[PDB]
Amino acid sequence: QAYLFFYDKLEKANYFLDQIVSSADQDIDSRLVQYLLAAPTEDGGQYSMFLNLVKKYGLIPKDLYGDLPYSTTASRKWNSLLTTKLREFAETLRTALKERSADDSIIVTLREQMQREIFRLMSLFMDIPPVQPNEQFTWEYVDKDKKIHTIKSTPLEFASKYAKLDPSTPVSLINDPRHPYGKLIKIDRLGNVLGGDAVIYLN
Amino acid sequence: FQGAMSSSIDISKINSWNKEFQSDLTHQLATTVLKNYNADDALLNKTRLQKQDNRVFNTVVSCWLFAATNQLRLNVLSELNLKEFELSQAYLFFYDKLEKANYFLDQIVSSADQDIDSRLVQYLLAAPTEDGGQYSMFLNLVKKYGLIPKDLYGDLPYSTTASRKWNSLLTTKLREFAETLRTALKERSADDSIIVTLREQMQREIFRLMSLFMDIPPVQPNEQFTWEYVDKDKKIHTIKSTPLEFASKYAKLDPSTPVSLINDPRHPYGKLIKIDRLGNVLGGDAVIYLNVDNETLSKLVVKRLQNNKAVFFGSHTPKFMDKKTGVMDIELWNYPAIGYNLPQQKASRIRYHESLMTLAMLITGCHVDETSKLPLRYRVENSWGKDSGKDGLYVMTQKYFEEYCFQIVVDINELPKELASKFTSGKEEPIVLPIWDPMGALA
Amino acid sequence: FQGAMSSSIDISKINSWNKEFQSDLTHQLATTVLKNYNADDALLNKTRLQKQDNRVFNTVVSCWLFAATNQLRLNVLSELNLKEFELSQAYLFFYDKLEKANYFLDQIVSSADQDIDSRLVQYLLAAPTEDGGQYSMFLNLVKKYGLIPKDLYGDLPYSTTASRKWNSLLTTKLREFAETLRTALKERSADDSIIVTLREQMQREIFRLMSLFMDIPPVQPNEQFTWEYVDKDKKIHTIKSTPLEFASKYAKLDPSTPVSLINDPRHPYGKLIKIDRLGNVLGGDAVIYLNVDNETLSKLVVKRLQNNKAVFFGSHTPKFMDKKTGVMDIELWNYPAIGYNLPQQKASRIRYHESLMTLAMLITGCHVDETSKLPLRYRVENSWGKDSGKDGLYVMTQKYFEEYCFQIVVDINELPKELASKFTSGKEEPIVLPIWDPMGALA
Repeated sequence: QAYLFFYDKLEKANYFLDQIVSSADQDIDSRLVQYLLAAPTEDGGQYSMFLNLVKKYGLIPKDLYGDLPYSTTASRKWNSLLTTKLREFAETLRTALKERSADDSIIVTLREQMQREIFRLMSLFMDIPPVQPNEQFTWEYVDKDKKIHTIKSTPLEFASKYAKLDPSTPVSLINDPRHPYGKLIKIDRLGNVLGGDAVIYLN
Repeated sequence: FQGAMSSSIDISKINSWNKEFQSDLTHQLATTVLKNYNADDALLNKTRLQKQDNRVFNTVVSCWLFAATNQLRLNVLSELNLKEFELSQAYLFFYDKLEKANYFLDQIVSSADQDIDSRLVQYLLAAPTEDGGQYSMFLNLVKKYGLIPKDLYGDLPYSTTASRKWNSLLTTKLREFAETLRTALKERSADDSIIVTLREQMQREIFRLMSLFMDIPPVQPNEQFTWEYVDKDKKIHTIKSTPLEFASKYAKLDPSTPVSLINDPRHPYGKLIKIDRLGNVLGGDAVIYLNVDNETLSKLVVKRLQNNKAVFFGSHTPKFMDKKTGVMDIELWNYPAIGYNLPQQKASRIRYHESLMTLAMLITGCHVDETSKLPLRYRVENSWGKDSGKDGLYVMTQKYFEEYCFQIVVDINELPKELASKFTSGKEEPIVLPIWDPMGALA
Repeated sequence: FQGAMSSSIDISKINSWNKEFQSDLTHQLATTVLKNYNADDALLNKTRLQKQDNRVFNTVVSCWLFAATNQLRLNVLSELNLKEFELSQAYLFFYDKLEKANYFLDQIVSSADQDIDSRLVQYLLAAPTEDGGQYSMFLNLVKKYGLIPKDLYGDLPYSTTASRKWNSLLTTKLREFAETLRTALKERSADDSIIVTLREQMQREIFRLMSLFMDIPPVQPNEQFTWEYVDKDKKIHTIKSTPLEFASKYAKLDPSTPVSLINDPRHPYGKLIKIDRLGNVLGGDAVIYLNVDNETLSKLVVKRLQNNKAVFFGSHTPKFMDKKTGVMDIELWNYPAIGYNLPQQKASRIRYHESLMTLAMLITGCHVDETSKLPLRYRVENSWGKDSGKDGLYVMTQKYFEEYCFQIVVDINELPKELASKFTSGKEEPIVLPIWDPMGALA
C-alpha cells in the first residue's frame, strides 16, 4: 500500500504546484486559491486516482516495500511539514508570475527546483520504492505447499500479468439526488497525477 | 505539450535526485532517523532547550472563557478574601452556544438571497456552533447575562467536557432549519408572520435539545441568588446578589475599558480592523482590533504587567510549542540541520493559509532587558493543568511573540492618547474583513 | 613531564575540537538526535531492514538446555506419534546446579595451595553456580541422570524461573565453605579423614538448601516411572521406563556421536582446543572444540540441515541483534553515518575482551545460493516465545554467522574422515586455555 501512498503524495504535491500556476490570475483571497492552500496533500483519494497511479507506477508485493517507516502510520506530522513548504512555494510562484509568463524559462526552472525540494523532504520520511515501474524486481516466496518460487517481473507487468488489472473496465456509479439520473457527473480539478483521468460518476 | 511534460513527475529525475541526496552524509543520517521517529521528537534541540528554558522573570503579577474571566476571578478572590475561588465557565458556555445557534438562524435569513452553494452560505453551514470565541463575544455575553460563582453552576454535565457529540446533534438540526427557512423565504418575506413563527419554533427546539445536555442556569441575570462560602479565615459568609450585579460589584468588570490590539502585517498600522458577521449575541458588538506594530504591542504587554494584570492574548497554538517542556521558541527544533528552512513572512503566512489565531492564553509575566532595552521572554499560563508545560506554565520568547502571536487585550486607559482616540474619535473607518478571516475566533 | 602533559585532557583542545565538530552539519544533526534517543533506536536502518528481513529458506528442517534437548524432544514426538511433547528442562537444571556446587568444592581443594587472592581462586569464588553451560556439560548430565517427560517434573517452583535469589544464597554458603576447607587444609591433608567428612557435610548442606527451592526429581536414573499420555489420535498410552533408558530408547540419544566445532581465529585451524577446569560433573568430559575455518563451519551447518536436523550453535548475543524485528545483521544500524566504524577483527575482538560466546540457540534452516555457491542467511530459533523476533524466529546473515558466531555441534559421522580422525586418532595434543576463556559457558 505504501508503494502507492508514496507516489500519490508526491504526485498530489506536484499537481498542487500546477493548480497554483493555472489559477495565478485569481486573487490570493479567492475561493479556489484559499481552498487549494487548505489541504494540498491530504491522504484521501478516489478510484480514478487509484487508476492514475497504477497506470503509471504499477504494483508490487508488500514484501519488497512494507509499512516500516514511521510516517506510513503517522503521516500527520510529515504532511504538515510538506504543506507548510507548499504554501511557501505557492507565494514564490504567484509572485514570479506577476511579471513573468508561465512558460517563461525562469518559471519552468523554479517549478523544477520545487519538485526537487518536495522529493528531497519526502525521501527523509520514506524511501523511493526500490525499483522503477519498468525495472525488473525478483521476488522469492512460498506457496501454500511450502514450495519455494522466484518471480522476476516489473511493477507494471506484475499489476497486469499477476494482478490481472485492466484499467479500462472499472467504472463508478453514484446515487446523487441533487442531479438527474442517467447523466454523467464530473468533479472539477480533483486529481493527483497531472494529466490523469478525472473523477467521473454516472448518476 | 512541452510545458505539461516539464510539469510532470519524471521518474528518471527523482531517482537521479535520490542518488545525489544519498551521496550526502547528512541526508543519509537524516533519512535513517526520520524513518524511525517523529520529526519534532527527533529534532528537538536540547542544547537550545538548555539556554531558552529560563523561568526567571523580573516583571510578574502577584480556553477563551478561562482567559477572559481569570482577572475577574482574581478580583473576587481579593474582594472577598478567599483562599480559593472560581467563576462558572459553564454559565457562559451555555449562553454562548444558545446565542450562536440563534445568531446562525439570523445569518441564514440575511443571506437567503444568495445561492445555497455560495461561499458565505456554505461557510455558515460548516460549523455553526463551534466552542471558539473572541473577547468582544465574551463581553457580549457578560453584558447580557452577568457572572456567577462556580459553586452554583459547575461542570457536572457530561457535554461540558465532551461537547463534540452534543454540538454535532445540534448542528445537524441547524442544517435542517436552514433549509426550512430558506425554502419558506422563497415565497414569503422575512418579516412575514409565518417566518417569525417558524423562527420562534426553531429557538424553542434549540433550547429543548440544549436543556437535555445542560440545565439552564438556576437564576436569571436580574434574579438574586444566595451564595454561602468560607473565607481564608474559615469564617462563613452569605452573599445575596444577581449575576449582573455580581459581575460588576464583586468582579469589578467595566465593559467599556477593554480593547484589543493586533499585529496584522497584512494591513497598515494605526488602522482599525473589523471581522464581518463574526459574533454570538445578535445585535452585540463586533470583533474589532486596532492594528499596531510589534514594538507597541510588546510595550503594552509590559505596561499591563507593571499594572499588576495578566494579559489576554491570541496566538497560533501549537506552532513551535513543546507541551512536554512548556516552551514556545521557533528555534527549539533543529530543522535547518536537515535543510528545512521557512522564509515566508508573517503577512504572507496569514494570506497563504499557513498561520492563524487558534487559541487564547494568558501572559502572567515577562523579563525585560534590564539594561536599557526591552522584553526578552514572557511567562505564559493556560488552563490544561499542572500536566501541560512545567506545572502548567510556559515560557515564550520575544521572537515567538512577534512571529506567532497577534492579539492582546488591554484597557483603553492604558493606551497612548494617540491610539486611545482611535477608539473614541468616531472618524476612523475600519478595514472590513470576511467572516472567515484567519484572525477570528479563538478556542 | 612533557609526556604526562601530552597525555592529559586539555580543556582548550576539546573545546577547539568541539568548535570544529559543530561546524559540520552531519555532526550537528547527529548530536541533536543522539541527545534525544538511544543510538540503536535512532540508527536502525529500515532501508537495510527491508532487504535483509527475508524469511524464505530453501533448506529447512521439517537456553542451552532447551537447545541441547530440542532434537531429543523431536525424536520422542515422532517415536510416539504425539501432537505435542516436552522434556523436563528443570530435571537437568536441578542436577546441573547440584553438580556445579559439588564440583566447586573440588576446585577449591585442588587449588588450596594457591593464595586466596590468586587469579584462579578469586575467579572460582566469582560465580560458582551460574546457570550457564556447554554441550559437553549437557552430555555429562544426561549420561548420569538420563531424561524425563516434562509432565512428571515441570517448572512449577518459583526459583525455576527466578533463580537469581536462590543462586545468591547458595553462593554465599559456598564462599563460607571455601574458607572452611582451605583453612582445614593448612594443617590436614586432603585425603585426611577430617577433610573427607567435612566435604560430605557440605554436600549435605548444599542439597538441603537446594531441596527448599526445588524437589529432588521423583525417580532415580535407574528407577522406573510410569507415564500416561495421549497421542495425536486421542488414544491413551502408558509407558513404563527409567530416565536413562528413556533418553536412549525413546529420545534416541547416543552420547558418542555429538562433537562441537568452533571458529576461533586466535589459534591455528585443524587443532583441538580444550577449556581448562570448565565443567559440572566431577570427573566428567572436558569442553573440547575442533578449531576450523568458516567455510568448513558453514558447510557443516548446511549438511546437518540437509540431514533434517537443527543445529546447536553458540554466538555473541545480543551483538547486532534486533529482538523487535528478529534480525541479526551487523549492518542493520547505520553507525558509519555518524563516523562510527569498527575495524578490530574477530581474533582481536576475542583477545581484547570485546566478543565472547554468551548464548546457545538453534539454526533450523538456511538459504543457499542456489546458483552454484553457498549459504546466504540462516533461520534461527530461541526459547523466548512468539514474542521475541518474528513469532520467535530470527533471520541471520552469513556475515553475522562468520563474525559473531563461534561454535556448532554435529555428529562425528557427518564430518570428513579428515576431521573425524582428529577426535578418534589419539595423536592430537589439545591447546589448553584457562578456565576463564571467552569461549566458555553458554546461557
